[PDB]
This record gives sequence, C-alpha cells and structure tokens, in this order.
Amino acid sequence: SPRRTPQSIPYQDLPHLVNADGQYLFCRYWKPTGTPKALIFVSHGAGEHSGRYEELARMLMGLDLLVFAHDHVGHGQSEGERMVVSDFHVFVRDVLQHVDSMQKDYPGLPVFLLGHSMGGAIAILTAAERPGHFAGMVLISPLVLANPESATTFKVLAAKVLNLVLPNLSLGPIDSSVLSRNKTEVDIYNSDPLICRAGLKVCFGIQLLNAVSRVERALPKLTVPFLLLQGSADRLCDSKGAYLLMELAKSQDKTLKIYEGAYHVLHKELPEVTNSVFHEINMWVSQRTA
Amino acid sequence: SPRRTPQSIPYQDLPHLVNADGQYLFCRYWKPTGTPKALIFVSHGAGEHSGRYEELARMLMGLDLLVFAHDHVGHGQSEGERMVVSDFHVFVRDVLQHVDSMQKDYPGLPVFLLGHSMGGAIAILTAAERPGHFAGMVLISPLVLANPESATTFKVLAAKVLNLVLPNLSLGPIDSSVLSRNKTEVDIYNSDPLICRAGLKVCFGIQLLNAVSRVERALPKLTVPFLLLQGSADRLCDSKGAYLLMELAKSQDKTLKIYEGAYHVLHKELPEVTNSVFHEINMWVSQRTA
Amino acid sequence: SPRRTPQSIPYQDLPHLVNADGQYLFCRYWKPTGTPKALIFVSHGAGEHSGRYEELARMLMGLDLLVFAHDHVGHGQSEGERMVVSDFHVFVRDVLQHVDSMQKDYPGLPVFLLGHSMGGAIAILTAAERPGHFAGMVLISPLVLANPESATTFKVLAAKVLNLVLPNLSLGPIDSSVLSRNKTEVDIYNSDPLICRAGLKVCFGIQLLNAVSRVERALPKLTVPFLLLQGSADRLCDSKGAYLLMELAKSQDKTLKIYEGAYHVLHKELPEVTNSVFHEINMWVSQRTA
Amino acid sequence: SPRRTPQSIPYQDLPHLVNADGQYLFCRYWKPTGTPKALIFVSHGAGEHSGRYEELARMLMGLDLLVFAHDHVGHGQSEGERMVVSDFHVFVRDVLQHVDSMQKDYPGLPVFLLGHSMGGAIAILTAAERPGHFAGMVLISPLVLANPESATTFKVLAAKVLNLVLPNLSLGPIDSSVLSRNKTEVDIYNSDPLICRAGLKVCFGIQLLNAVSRVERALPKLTVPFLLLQGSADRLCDSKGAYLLMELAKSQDKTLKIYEGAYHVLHKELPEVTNSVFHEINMWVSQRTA
Ligand SMILES: *C(=O)N1CCC(CNS(=O)(=O)c2ccc(Cl)cc2)CC1
Ligand SMILES: *C(=O)N1CCC(CNS(=O)(=O)c2ccc(Cl)cc2)CC1
Ligand SMILES: *C(=O)N1CCC(CNS(=O)(=O)c2ccc(Cl)cc2)CC1
Ligand SMILES: *C(=O)N1CCC(CNS(=O)(=O)c2ccc(Cl)cc2)CC1
Repeated sequence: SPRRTPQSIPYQDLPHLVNADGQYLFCRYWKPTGTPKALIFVSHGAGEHSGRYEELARMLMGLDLLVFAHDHVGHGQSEGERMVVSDFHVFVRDVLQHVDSMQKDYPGLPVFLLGHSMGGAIAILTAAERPGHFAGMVLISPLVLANPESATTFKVLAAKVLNLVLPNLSLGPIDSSVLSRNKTEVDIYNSDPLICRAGLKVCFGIQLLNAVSRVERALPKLTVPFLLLQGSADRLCDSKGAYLLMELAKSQDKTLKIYEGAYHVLHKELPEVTNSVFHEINMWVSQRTA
Repeated sequence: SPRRTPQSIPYQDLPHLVNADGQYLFCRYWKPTGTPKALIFVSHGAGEHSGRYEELARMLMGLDLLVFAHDHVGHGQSEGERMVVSDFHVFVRDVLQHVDSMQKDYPGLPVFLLGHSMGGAIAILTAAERPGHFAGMVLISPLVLANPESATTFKVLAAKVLNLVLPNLSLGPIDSSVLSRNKTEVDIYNSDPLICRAGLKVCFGIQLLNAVSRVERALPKLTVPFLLLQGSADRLCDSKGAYLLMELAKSQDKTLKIYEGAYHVLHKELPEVTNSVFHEINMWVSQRTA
Repeated sequence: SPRRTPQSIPYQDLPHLVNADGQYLFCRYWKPTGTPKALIFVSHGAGEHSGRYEELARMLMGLDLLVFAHDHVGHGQSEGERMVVSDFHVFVRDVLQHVDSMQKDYPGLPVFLLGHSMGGAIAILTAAERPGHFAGMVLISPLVLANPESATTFKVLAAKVLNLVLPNLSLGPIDSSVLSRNKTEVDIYNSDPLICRAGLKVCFGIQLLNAVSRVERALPKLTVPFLLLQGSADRLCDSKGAYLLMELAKSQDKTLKIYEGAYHVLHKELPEVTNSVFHEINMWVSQRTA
Repeated sequence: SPRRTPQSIPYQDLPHLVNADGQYLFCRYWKPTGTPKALIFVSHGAGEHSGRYEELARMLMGLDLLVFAHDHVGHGQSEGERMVVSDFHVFVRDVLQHVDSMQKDYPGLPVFLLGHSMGGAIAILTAAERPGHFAGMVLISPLVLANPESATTFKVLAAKVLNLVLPNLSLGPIDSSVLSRNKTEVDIYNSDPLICRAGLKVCFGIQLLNAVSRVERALPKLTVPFLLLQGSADRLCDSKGAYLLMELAKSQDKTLKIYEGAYHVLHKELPEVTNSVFHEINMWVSQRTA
C-alpha cells in the first residue's frame, strides 16, 4: 500500500519529501521561467497549509525568485496526526532539510524565509539556528508573544496540568471572524478542506508555548534582516509582540509596518491592506536581491 | 432597541415566547388544516435547532397533529450564550411552559413528546415531572448514558475539575461524520448556520452529565408510553443506553427498534433508515391517537 | 458498648452533651463557689482542646463567673473524625446548644463568649446569629482573615480542586514554634496527647475558609461588645485581620490591644504578655459584669 | 561563619564529608578494635537518621566489620532542606562517594550494604550501578513497591499534578503506630529530635516514586547476594514487594525471612522479632565474611 496523503492521494503522485521521522511532507514549488536570483521558503501558520500562499508565491515568482514550501507535519496534505508534534523543533528541523535540499540544487543563491503566525516563529527559530545563513525574513503577524488573554500565567499553568492528565484533550473554538475583515476570505477559509478548524489540542498548545519561549531566548541573537507586517486589531498575535520583536531583535536591518485596524491574516485582508502587503513584500525583497 | 435573534432578526417578526429567565425563545409551528387530534412537541439535540425537523414535522402534521417546538436556550434563533445553561432543568421548565401554553389553546387534547439526543433526555425528564400527563414519547437515539469512551469516571472527574478552574473553557471537536452515514446530510449539517459546531463547553458538559444522572433516577418512575429508535453504530449515544432504557423504565407501553449499522441522526440517515423511521413514527403515533 | 472518648474513657464517666448529629461532646465546667454574676463559654482553636484554658478559666471563675466549655467535634475528648466537620456551622450550632442549655439553668444571667483562633470565628458567628443576645466577646488572635501567605486566591483555588479529587487528603505541617515565644509552652504544646498535630486536612481547610468568608459577611451586623487581643508577629492569624475587625465590625463597644512581637497563643506566650492578657481580660469582663 | 548542622553544631566538630552538591553530610563510624574483615555501609530510611542504627552497628562491629554511614541529604545532622532532593539518584551518588572513600583506606576489603525502607531502595540502586562490586546486601522492609493504598495510579497522577502546581506543598500525616508493635520504640521514635515527622512533601513523594520505578527496572540486573527481612503487617512497605523482590531479582544468593504480624521497623519491633533480626543478620553476614 503506497503512502497516501490524509486526503487519500498517493504521495508518488505529488511533490514531496520524507522527514527525519520517516513522515511524508507535501511539497509545493513556484519556479521562475529562467535562472532564479534567490530562493524563498514559505512557512504557513497553524491549521492552514501551503496552498494558501498561491498568489503571494506567484508575485514572488514574478520577481525571479524560486519559491518553495511544504505543509508542516500534521497539516494540509502532509502525514501525521492533525495539529500535533512531538516537539516544536521538528517544524524547524524539517524546514532546514527542505532548505538544505533546495540549496544543493541551487548553490550560491541567497535564501529568504517567509512566515506567518506559527510560521513566523518557525522562521525566526530557523534563522536563529543558522546565524548569517539567510539573506532575509518576511514576517506576517508572527507568533512571538503569548496571548495576554488566551494564555495568562494561570491558563498556561492549567494547560500544563491538562497536558499531564488530558494531553489528547482537544480544545476550541476560535471564531474565524478574527482572522480577516474581508468576508470573502473568511468564507474561503471555512471552505478549505485542507485547513484544520478542530480547535487547538492540549499537547499542541504546549508546543506553541514552547515556541514563544524559544523565540524570546533567540531574539538576542537574531541578526537576519527582516520585514515585519502587523495589524493593530490582531486578536491572535497581539501587536505588542511586534513592537517587542522590533526592540529585542539584534538585526541591523529591521522594518515594521503597522496596518491600522487590520486583523490577523494580513495577506488575506481587505484589498487595501493586501495590496500594500504584496507591494511592500515586493519592494523589500527586490532591494535585497540582485 | 427591540430584542433580536442571535442572527439579528427582530423577535417581533418571528413566533416566540419569553422564558422564566426573561429570555426570548424562537418558536416553530405546524398546524394541520382542521381540528387537530393531538399535540406534539419536538425537542432538538445539542448544537442543532428546531428547523432541522421540518420534514418529520410535516409528516406528523399530515396525520392531523398540531406540531410545535422552540429552540432551546443558547440554541438556534433563541437568545442566550451558545450552548450554555445555568442548570439543565431550565430546558425542561421551558418545555413545560410551551406545552402548558399550547394546552390552554387546545384543551382536552393529548400531548406527545418527540426528542432526539439531549432532546430525548429533556423529553424523559419532562414526562418524569408530570407522570400520566403525556400520551406518548418518541425517542430518537436519546441521551440516557454517559459516553463509555468520551466520559469515564476519570474524564468526568477531570471535567468537574475544569468546571471549577476553567468553566468558560470550550472543548472539542467531534467529527460530524459520526452523525449520519448519509454524506448529503453531513454536508447539509455543516452548512447550517443555525447549528452550533464550536465544541462542547466545560460548564455545559457538566449539565449534560447532570442530565444523564437525572434521567437514570427518573427511569424507575417513568410510565409514559414510548417508541425507542436507536442505531447500533451510534458513537454519541451508545446503544447500551437504549437497552438499559427498555429495561429500567417502568412504562407498560415501550417499544425498541434497532437500526443495524446506522449512526446517530436516525431521521437524517440513509434513505432506507430514514424511510423506516418516518414510517414507524407514523404507525406508532397513529395508533395512540384517534 | 457504652460510648467512649477517642482516648477510650467512657462518656458516662465525664461531663458531656450529645449534639444534633448524635455525637458526644466532652464538656468542662468551672463553677464559682456562690451565685455566679454571669456565664462565659470558652471556644478553643483548631487541633487544640478545652483543657488548654484551665488557668484562664480559673481566673474568670475567681471573678464569680460560671465558666463552661466543650471540645468542638473532632477535637480533644469529643467524638468525630479528627479535624473534620460536615460544615463549619456545626461548630456554631453546638455552641448555641450548650449556651442554650446553660442559660436554662441560670436564667437572666448575662452570657459572654471567649474564643481563640478558629474559636474566635465561631464566637463571632455565634453572636452574629443572635444579635443583642450576648453581653460581650473576648477574642484572642481570632480567625478573621485568610493567610495572605498560606492561602492566596491561587492556593484557595488549588485547595478547592483538591477537595473534589483528594478531599480526605491530609496536609501539613506547621511549625509549633510559630505559636508562642515561650519555649516551655511550645514543649507543653507538643506533649499534649489531646491536641492534634497531624496537619490540616483538605476538606477541613475548606471549612476554615468558609468560616472566614462567613465572618466577613457577618461583621457589618456584629454589634456585640468585644475585647480584641492580637500579637504583631502572628504568622497564623495576621494582625491585618485584627485592624480590619476593629474597622468593619459595627459594635459600639470595641477595644484592641496589640502585643508587639508576640506570637499566636497570647494566653500562652511570654510571662509579660500572658500576665497582661489575663489582667486585661479581667478588667474588661469585670466592668461589663455586676 | 563555619558550616553548622541543622541543629547548630559546627561540622568541624563532627565526622563528615562534603557531597558533589557542596553539601555537608554528617558521618558515623563503628571501627572494630583490630583489622576489619569487611566494610558495611548503613542506609537509613526517610525522615529518620544514622543514629537509629547504634545497636545494630555495634553487633556488626562485634563481628569485626568496619561499620560506617552518613545521614542522607535533608536528613538528621546533614545539610539540605528537610526531606527534599533534586533527584533520588543523589542519595545513591553520595553513598558511592562514601563507599569509594572508605574503600581507599581499606583496600581489598569486601563491602556490604545495609538498608531499610527508602534506605533499601538506595542500597539496591547502589549495587545495580556497580554489578559484582558489593559482597552482599541486608534489606529490612526495603522500598520496592508503591503503596497499593497510599499510591494508586490515580493518586500518583494527582501527586504529579501537585508537583507542577504545589510542589513545595507538604503532605501528611502518617501514624507512628504503624512503624512498630513495640510501644517503647514508638515513643522513642516520637522523642527523637533528629527524626523528621512533618509529613511527606509533594516534590519528595515524586522522588520516592522515581525510586520505585528505578528499582523495578534494576531488578532484572541485580545479582548481589541479599538477605530480605520483611513483616507481614507492614503498612508502609507491603510484603507483596518482598515476594516480588525474591522473584524478580536475578541474584543467585537470595534469602527471605517473614515475620508474622510484625510491622515496618523490624530492627525496632517486639523483642522476639528484633532478637531474631539481629541474630539472622549476624549469621548471614558472618558466613559471607572471613
Ligand atoms: C498562528 O499560526 N497562530 C496559531 C497559534 C496562536 C496562539 N498561540 S499562543 O498565543 O502562543 C497560545 C499557545 C497555547 C495556547 Cl493553549 C493558547 C495560546 C497564535 C496564532
Ligand atoms: C445529543 O444531543 N448529544 C449531545 C451530547 C452528547 C454527549 N453527552 S454525554 O456523553 O453525557 C457527555 C457529557 C459531557 C461530556 Cl464532557 C462528555 C460527554 C450525547 C449526544
Ligand atoms: C486557629 O485555630 N487557626 C487555625 C486555622 C489557621 C488557618 N486558617 S486560614 O488561614 O483561614 C486557612 C484555611 C485553609 C487553608 Cl488550606 C489554609 C489557611 C488560622 C489559625
Ligand atoms: C521508608 O523509608 N519509607 C518511606 C516512604 C514510604 C512510602 N513510599 S511509596 O509508597 O513509594 C510513596 C511515594 C510517594 C507517595 Cl506520595 C506515597 C507513597 C515507604 C517507606
């Protein structure tokens, strides 16, 4: 029985890679028509998947960059129990494998990282493990701070307790309306069968917290250049973390753009925001490439 | 500001009633063309709503029965925080008010109860509080026993603990595929904006457990006639409870029909099951009416 | 088999009374040689017992007051599981029974209350239930406030959790050196076989907390006259509660005496403190009696 | 300020050693008058101390064995917070240091281990780490199995929970009457100011559980000869563990003696038991020495 995606598609019929844990990961690529000037890995957030970055990737591809990605373990078309991971570092390790693989085929090319939410945390931790290895990082409402509301020192304590007693315990529920102010995208979001909307599991929320702790420790050694995109009304990733990221990161090349009133999914928000986001990412990456 | 449904429709524009807690409840009616031979209240399950019984109600209406219902508090178009109730008895109290109201307009008419899942528990508790008052009860995979898997003496203990620390804590996630084997209805189920699919809250799961405890105590005094419809593969309401209901209830008029392999939502299952269900309910109620 | 004390002495051989719960309570009396001018019930603290007030009682007896007492349920020579009570109010109820019994034999006589620690809480709650019934109250480092250290909003939450899971769970350990600065009495305290030094049980700590809550609510209606004796270095009953008691109680006749550096057991502290305590209690009660 | 024992005696005035954690441990020695035929380390149980083995040690000394010991960290006259240890292995590590020190001064001499309760677990783990290094082991009601009553899979789970929330949380209370049937020794036990009777702390109970887990894993590789002394009525260390120890240990030289009705502290039990214990230990060790 050939290995198949959680949606029953055989892996031999799709682009993929096998991780250190022997798990198949669904891969995605956007190769420019000619010799690429640089490489860029896209890191998606929790529950979502790599296919959600189709248009963003097509814009980057139009700049002559070889865009690539894969669905994190337990996500999209990749193997593994939905939204669960032995340890958060697995996400980083897998990213490095994919990056290391792509760099071998395209030697001497600069490598950028693009991450959103949990994807942002992964990106930060990826560069933090390889100082001076990446050319730049594009962060869209990255996970850097614990929800001052959804995760207080008390709720974290309780979650840790649940982890010992009811680890497999699934939580919830999160209103998809806090993702974007664009109703179309909210519907689109609820219609995606590759997305996961089954509420954060206990053991996974712990990992998410591990991620934030790790990111905070990493910041004093983060030197990679970055573009930080954040919305003021982000109820998932508080803008407080964005300002803290700008302050605590040691990077010499760091930019912050705030979108007043915007929500979480900046790249899938109101046309006026999405347009600026796409544009800003374009200008930023363009200047850092040649 | 006139009171409006959770979906923003003013209550003065829909049939409704105001409960003892001063909360508006959305009402639904199916009045036969001529003098009704009997009355029948429909009690929906958790998360769902009264509109889901359109066809079942139309069949009953065709038998000359005045069908009526309302969305339980915190459900459908009724007021109240989604899937929460101060105490389970509130559901019963409200049913009695609606029944008491309808009986006043149609004196001397017999009154039946139709309940599914949590709705079944409510029905049982309603008749148990008014012995010899109802003519009959139709139960579709009623809530009578605690999930031997989802709620063991340990998980119940943990839930009770969570109730003290994280009461407002929402849970999850429940796969909608365990509801029916009919894919159309599963999609239909996920498309209903009146239905609630945000995972069982902690404080509410407690109430659900209160319900089961109360039902067990009530059974030794339950004398109302009933038709019990249950599926063998029900992962929400184990068939064990059905057999126990047949054995522990004191009723002199009690019937049990098992649907081999069928799931939870019997009235929305495979055509062959739904057809028999509708038919059996028809024959059963018909014989008890004149 | 005639009922015997927890130490195996038959109750028919000692002064006693039987409470509403059918439990035997060991009684103690100090009757003046002639007609008593007033009655005074002594309420001991947790773990300890009525025999610990021998000398204090003998001084009061020398003032022509009929002193009386009994070991609270689950204490000293009284029946009941060590340091456990269905509800704190039981302590109050039993006090009233004993007071009501003694008043019948000595009609028209004024009635005072003397309480220490938990005994103080009981005294306050006793008078609060019978406004204008008692002539006065003598409070020695009374239980009125929750240990700002041993019981924070978090520890209380945890205790409540333990009450559901591990109610019978016994705690600990409390250093007897925090009771008094007088080493002799500390040794004396550890040598008493009637005293309980087995650490506070979970279910009992809850009751203790109930007591504090009840006392706080009662204070706005407490009108009984009182003498408040408190030590600055009391690590069991923080002096903060004493000042709060002086402020929150409505009594028109309220006095506070602070013993600088003194510990918990004021009546069993350094000679200089104990001497003043005995003296102050003497003067205070004397003026209120005739 | 020279380091002093918890009882204020300077360490320079007593025999001692400094552990790997820089903590002072109170040492005790019983050196025969002439060249010793072997060495024997005594491992005391929880709360107690090395001085409790005075007579046992004097008997062993009379057999020409160099007896030695030290109070485990957080015990007796040794430094460290009462009844707490970073990890159970610390106890083993310290034993090896003391053994390694003594062996250097007395090269080529065989080395025996004597342990009671928690002391027995330490002894087993000490030999398990150094297979074929010790000549023999004398075990008195050793800690090998979790209290089927005081520690069920549920209570262990709860304890682990407490470890995360209330680690410093002290427990209780343990009736000293379950130690021995000899009332004199029970009094003696309660009179010892070097003994600890402040109830088992949460973080420490965890370690105790770690110990049992470790012992069970070690048994399949335990080859050291041993004498196992156990009482049938031991409520602290169930005799079940003794039989399991006899069965699960791989040792070729293993003996078991059961004392019918006897309690925990076999060496401090009824004269008839203590006499046999001392005698049996004498015969057993004598045969294994020359
Ligand atoms: C982006 O992909 N995300 C998903 C994860 C959320 C919440 N992360 S967190 O605030 O660190 C958190 C972790 C664990 C719990 Cl239980 C609650 C909150 C941020 C946006
Ligand atoms: C019908 O409407 N339902 C909804 C409720 C389920 C589960 N009820 S239960 O098994 O009693 C339960 C109560 C509380 C918890 Cl946390 C888990 C399970 C039955 C079908
Ligand atoms: C006087 O008799 N006492 C005994 C009781 C103590 C502690 N009472 S408390 O601070 O309300 C408390 C209750 C429950 C817990 Cl678990 C801890 C502390 C006061 C003096
Ligand atoms: C000998 O020294 N002892 C002291 C320790 C006891 C109990 N040990 S246990 O049964 O493993 C246990 C560990 C932790 C908890 Cl919370 C309860 C019981 C055996 C004799």
